[PDB]
Amino acid sequence: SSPGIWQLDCTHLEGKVILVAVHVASGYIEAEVIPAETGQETAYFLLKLAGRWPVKTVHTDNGSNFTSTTVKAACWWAGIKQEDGIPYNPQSQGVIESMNKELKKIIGQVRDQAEHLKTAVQMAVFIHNHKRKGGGYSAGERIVDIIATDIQTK
Amino acid sequence: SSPGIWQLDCTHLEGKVILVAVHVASGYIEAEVIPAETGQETAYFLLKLAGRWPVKTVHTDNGSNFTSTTVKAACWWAGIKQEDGIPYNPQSQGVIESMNKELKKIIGQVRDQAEHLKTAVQMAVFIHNHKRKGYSAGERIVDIIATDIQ
Ligand SMILES: c1ccc(-c2nsc(N3CCCNCC3)n2)cc1
Ligand SMILES: c1ccc(-c2nsc(N3CCCNCC3)n2)cc1
Ligand SMILES: [Cl-]
Ligand SMILES: [Cl-]
Ligand SMILES: [Cl-]
Ligand SMILES: [Cl-]
Repeated sequence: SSPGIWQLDCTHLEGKVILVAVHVASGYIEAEVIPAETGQETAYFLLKLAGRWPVKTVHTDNGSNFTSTTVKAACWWAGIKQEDGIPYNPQSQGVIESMNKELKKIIGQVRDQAEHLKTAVQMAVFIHNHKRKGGGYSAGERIVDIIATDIQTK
Repeated sequence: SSPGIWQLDCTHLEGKVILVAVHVASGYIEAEVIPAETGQETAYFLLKLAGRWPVKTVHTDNGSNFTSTTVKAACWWAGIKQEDGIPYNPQSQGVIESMNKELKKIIGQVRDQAEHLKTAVQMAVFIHNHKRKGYSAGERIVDIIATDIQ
């Protein structure tokens, strides 16, 4: 849970594909609906994330994106260390499962509001990142605190 | 500028449209290529920005987006105060002009690398936010908002 470490997570809703990056130390996320989880989609998503936050390491969500030359090229371009996402600490899988369930619940709670899934996913990213836990600091507050504490030391 | 204030900027390249949000105090940006600058696209862009960073106020880039009920609805949903983008300080026009020129120069420098403009714009966002000016814009926005939290 160093300041630069993120995890990719791909979840499905009604067969549409939601790709999520979770900053491990804070639980802050960014997410997008994508047409299918291809190398090309994941690479582009990682390029966006790393221009916006200081992404040092990413634990990839599966072996296809770990292997993908397109994902490796974007990781090289953006100075990201690509790593596997094997849950050596088994509590990792349950934390990700619980986030996906939370995200899907919020999506459901905004269905009277968003015509397209992509809006509902961004409403969910907003409510996730601003939720005070359960501190009570939010994930958005913690990621900024963590990275700023890192700049002032290293 | 206060830690929550952002400015929208829309620039064109090839007749494709690039929409940029600039965090005024730091110069950090996020940007997207969009098919045309509609209320719906601007609104969606603001909803994404405000889920990622604490967006208190946005200076909108033109009167159409200031007026748009779709943009006002996103601003209401995301708790953003919508403001005009009138350069009461005329040096603002120039700072945004220069950033657009710098963004387009980076886009040009990555032509041998990105097949699609959308990739080039995100490589430009990356190089802009990491460039040491010596802190980078990315460092400054985190510093600014963290000072505000504490
Ligand atoms: C995503 C990323 C960062 C944030 C975020 N940073 S500071 C902050 N707060 C500032 C102090 C209380 N006022 C509003 C909350 N919130 C929120 C979502
Ligand atoms: C977008 C948003 C934030 C950043 C960002 N924050 S801290 C950081 N570091 C840059 C160099 C490595 N360690 C010193 C601090 N860089 C970069 C781009
Ligand atoms: Cl693929
Ligand atoms: Cl793509
Ligand atoms: Cl290949
Ligand atoms: Cl849209």
